[PDB]
Amino acid sequence: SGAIYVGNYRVVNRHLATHNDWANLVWEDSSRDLLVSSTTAQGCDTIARCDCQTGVYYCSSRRKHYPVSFSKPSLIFVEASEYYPARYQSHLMLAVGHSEPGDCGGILRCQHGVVGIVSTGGNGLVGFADVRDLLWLDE
Ligand SMILES: NC(=O)[C@H]1CCCN(C(=O)C(F)(F)c2cnsc2Cl)C1
Ligand SMILES: [Zn+2]
Repeated sequence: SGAIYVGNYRVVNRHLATHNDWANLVWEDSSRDLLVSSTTAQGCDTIARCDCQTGVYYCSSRRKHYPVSFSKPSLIFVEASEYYPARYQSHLMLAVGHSEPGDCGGILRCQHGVVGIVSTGGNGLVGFADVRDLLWLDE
């Protein structure tokens, strides 16, 4: 679990969105596993606007943060799950690091701010849904 709170927006994994997120929907994209909903309170998270390929992510299944080197956002084949059929997920960044299903939503950050959230994993890999291209989160 986990979300990004920036301005009047809440960014979560689309497969973990609640009834309230869908009732306050701003934008969603199944191909990216992202959903954004509106909030009444102001969020103070900062979104990175950079091309960093290193950062630190939070791993809830270890209660620890880990440093990572990750690939540029790209289209990656993801196996079928109870939430989606087998498909290419876009804007996904892979890295070597521990992750379990409940780790989805953990933030990846670089020195410039929030880069994305955990969205896939397995066998010593961790994949992050990028949010740096969503310029409207601030403007
Ligand atoms: N973005 C997706 O399609 C997710 C949906 C939930 C299931 N997906 C996963 O990768 C996983 F949860 F099974 C997993 C396994 N080990 S670490 C993680 Cl994260 C794909
Ligand atoms: Zn950066």
